[PDB]
Amino acid sequence: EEVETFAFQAEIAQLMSLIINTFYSNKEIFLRELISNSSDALDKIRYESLTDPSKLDSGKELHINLIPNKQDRTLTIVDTGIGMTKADLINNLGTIAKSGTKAFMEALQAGADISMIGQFGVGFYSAYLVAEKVTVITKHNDDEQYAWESSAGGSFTVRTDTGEPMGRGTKVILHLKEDQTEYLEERRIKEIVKKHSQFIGYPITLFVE
Ligand SMILES: COc1ccc(-c2c(C#N)c(N)nc3sc(C(N)=O)c(N)c23)cc1OCCCC(=O)O
Repeated sequence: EEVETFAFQAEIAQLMSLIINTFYSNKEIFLRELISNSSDALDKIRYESLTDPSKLDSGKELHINLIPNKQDRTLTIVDTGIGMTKADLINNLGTIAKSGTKAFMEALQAGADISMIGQFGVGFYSAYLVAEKVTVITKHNDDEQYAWESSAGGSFTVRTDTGEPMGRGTKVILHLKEDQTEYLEERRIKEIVKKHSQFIGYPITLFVE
């Protein structure tokens, strides 16, 4: 406390189980999905900045940072996008995930594979292909800083983040599974970004250790 615990809607909990328990070797797709979500959040603040330029008072730079940390076994994806309010964070992290899960779970029977997850607007959950726990720190102009967290298992927590303020944006912290540490390696991250994120309209900085 003051930590609020919530149950995932039944379909999202099932989707997370499917992602965690399905044998699927092409795990690298998680990075493309998170970067594309960060790209969308950055387009949103850019669209709002055209009408109201004071939306950029919380930070003018529009970028994506990829931060690996071998000591903590984390891969962090930071964007200075629109960010999420507490309600956005609680409402399936600002999506229609309940309907998207239906169409995706249906498509997986119709011949589709896990790599097509983003076409159903639930690409965020592919983080669970590599992460045993996901922490999302977010700051929206119209709200305070919040930390969302889940190790799956049907629940998630939400608390006010009293940590390092970030002005505006979202930080997706992937606490990697013990067998997924290749995603902490520079050449591996660089290869994935080059393969799946070559035409992202924002600078992508890969931090070094
Ligand atoms: C479970 O799905 C998502 C879960 C989280 C996000 C997210 C991420 C990520 N990762 C991010 N870095 N920043 C933001 S700002 C924001 C908002 N204001 O709402 C988001 N929702 C959002 C997007 C998600 O689906 C988007 C595709 C689908 C679509 O087009 O809505």
